[PDB]
Amino acid sequence: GAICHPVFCPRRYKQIGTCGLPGTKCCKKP
Repeated sequence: GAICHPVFCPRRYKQIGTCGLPGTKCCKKP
């Protein structure tokens, strides 16, 4: 697993447990 609970393409990482929508407009490096 690369993110907590992704639904699109969040740039954030599992190592901090983002568990949300940190930047739907970004989509850069999921």
